[PDB]
Amino acid sequence: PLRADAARNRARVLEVAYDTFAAEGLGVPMDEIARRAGVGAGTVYRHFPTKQALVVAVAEDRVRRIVDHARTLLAAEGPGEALFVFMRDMVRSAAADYGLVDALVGYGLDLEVAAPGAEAAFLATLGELLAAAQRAGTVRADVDVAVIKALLVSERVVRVIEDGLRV
Repeated sequence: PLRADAARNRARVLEVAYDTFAAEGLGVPMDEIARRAGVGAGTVYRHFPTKQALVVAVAEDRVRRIVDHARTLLAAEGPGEALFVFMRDMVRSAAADYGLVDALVGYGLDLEVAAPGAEAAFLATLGELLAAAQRAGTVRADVDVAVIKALLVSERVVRVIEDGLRV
């Protein structure tokens, strides 16, 4: 119950910090991060004793969120279409995840150092969506996840890719 308050509180903070990292960066004080999350500063600090620790906790969370998104998509859209939705969603979310990398950069940190397993998780994720879609017969059999990985006016460029990906 107080467990669940904490769980709500830190998820609130992470999502606000994600948005703050995306748009403004590391210039925004923890206090204002605290304020936008509807929570006090010492609480942020109790989970996140420093700013880089917030940055790394946002990085892990976002990686986990991308992995959960893919599975929700497989459920919601089906094996046939989930890869296409996922790739479009990664595209849409590029500006945000830009601001997160930059933040991870300001601290001399990488994704695979802050969120260990990240590389592998993303790969295995793309891997399952591609296998599912090849199985469903919507995507060409002669493509591997390394090619999907590489593929990841803009909307026109994305449609050629999708159309060249279909069977």
